Amino acid sequence: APERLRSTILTKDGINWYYEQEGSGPDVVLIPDGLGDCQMFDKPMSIIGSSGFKVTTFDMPGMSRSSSAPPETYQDVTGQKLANYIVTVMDQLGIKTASVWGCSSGASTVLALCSGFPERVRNGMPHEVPTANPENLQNIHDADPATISRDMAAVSRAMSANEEAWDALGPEVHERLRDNYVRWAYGYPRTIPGSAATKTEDLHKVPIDWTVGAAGPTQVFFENVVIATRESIPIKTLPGFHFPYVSHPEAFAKYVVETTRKYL
Amino acid sequence: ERLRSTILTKDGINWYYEQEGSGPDVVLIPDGLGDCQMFDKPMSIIGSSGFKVTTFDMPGMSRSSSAPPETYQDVTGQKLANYIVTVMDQLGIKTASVWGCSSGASTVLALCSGFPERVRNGMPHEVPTANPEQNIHDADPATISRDMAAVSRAMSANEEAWDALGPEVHERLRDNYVRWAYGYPRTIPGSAATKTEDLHKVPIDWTVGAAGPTQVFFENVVIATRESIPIKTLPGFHFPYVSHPEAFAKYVVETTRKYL
Ligand code: NA
Ligand code: NA
Repeated sequence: APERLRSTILTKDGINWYYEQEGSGPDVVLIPDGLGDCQMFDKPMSIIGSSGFKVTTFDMPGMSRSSSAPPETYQDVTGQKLANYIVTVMDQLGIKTASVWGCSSGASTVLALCSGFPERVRNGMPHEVPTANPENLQNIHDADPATISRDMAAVSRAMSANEEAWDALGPEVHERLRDNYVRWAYGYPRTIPGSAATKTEDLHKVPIDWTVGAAGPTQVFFENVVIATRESIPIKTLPGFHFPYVSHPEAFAKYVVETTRKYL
Repeated sequence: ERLRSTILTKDGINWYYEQEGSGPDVVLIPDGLGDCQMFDKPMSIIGSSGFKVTTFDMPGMSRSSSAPPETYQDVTGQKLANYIVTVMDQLGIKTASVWGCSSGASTVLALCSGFPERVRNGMPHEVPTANPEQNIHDADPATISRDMAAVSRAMSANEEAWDALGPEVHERLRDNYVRWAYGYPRTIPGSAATKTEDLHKVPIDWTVGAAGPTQVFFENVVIATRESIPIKTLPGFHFPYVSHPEAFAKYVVETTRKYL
């Protein structure tokens, strides 16, 4: 049975990344959603990493156990900025090419990697790319930190589509997330959607297989379905909503594995 | 003034129908439960915008329930389109702007493909495209009614407005659920007229419900986008005319005005 490496690694951009690896074979990189906590991949990482892949994941810059990082790394955040940082960590880890998953700002990062670093991406798996600045979160940064944490915890839980799996992440994870919510609010929603690499010139350098959440309201990532279809990119639903790796870890892992096997 | 009446067409169907207003014709085809009282509020709003609005209970359903079995068994868009063109002929409706949800939408597409001379513009909403994941429909009829009333209420997105249809409507729906179950879900989804050759004989403006789970009518967004057909969300889910009658009426009116 493969064992899980859990460690830290420094990069030249100043970030002390917390990261984990499991398995052997072609590289698969699992980029977190905006909350930046890779413990949400723990279960499917074992599944994917037993299916003939070396899986790498990490907490995102400024978030959780990667919190030792320069402020610019988690402020005015864009897919392009995060893509640069991920290519730097790939270099340090000796990852030449990878099949890359990401949801939300993680998907913004997938698209920016596919556009800007196609030589490093075997195939991209974006899920629920933010494409508009959300109405409900228009002034979330302007609120007081305790309120940011409380309201964003509620929103995240509602977007999990499996409240029991979400809670079962456990108290350690939800304590880390408490602080991340604030840093996320300050650094992500105002800049991430406008950074989406969703032009024709972004989307056809490498293979892309796009997903949205089956249980999300049609309205929420509607434009993802439009963009992918207009561009003739494979688009389908996954079980759950915004955290498929938490709500439905087996189906998530199967998706990642079958999709990646297409391009081996 | 709302006209409420009946006609026997040549398919053997004793239709219950309603008409209100003056102006270009707008036809509102029910969803698969087949009951046009769901249109009562928005029918008046549309009619007051300068249109003549016609609606009807569907064959075998509600007040149109006297009909031969073939009209409510093995139902397809194409069969329903044939029947509705005969209604149009009998009422003297030459061309119409046609709205429909669910099997109603299947009927819109079949009208647009099969009878383009008769359709000014089509407004499909939530066209069924996949067989509901049917072997279990050899249940008691009361069980079918129970389970289909629950599904329908959950697809309304405004449970208070759904309940507010009132007992007369829900008592009609009770028997309609059973007929619908036996006649519609195995055959309607395959009948969807969604080939490129079906979809470009008249203008179409496609909608899905903003609040429906993405997976349910996902493929509608794909098809419409692939074909460069206008596609957008309406408030609510599967019964916008019930949940959001004002937004619904405004949509039908503004869309129809595009083509005048
Ligand atoms: Na590549
Ligand atoms: Na026409």
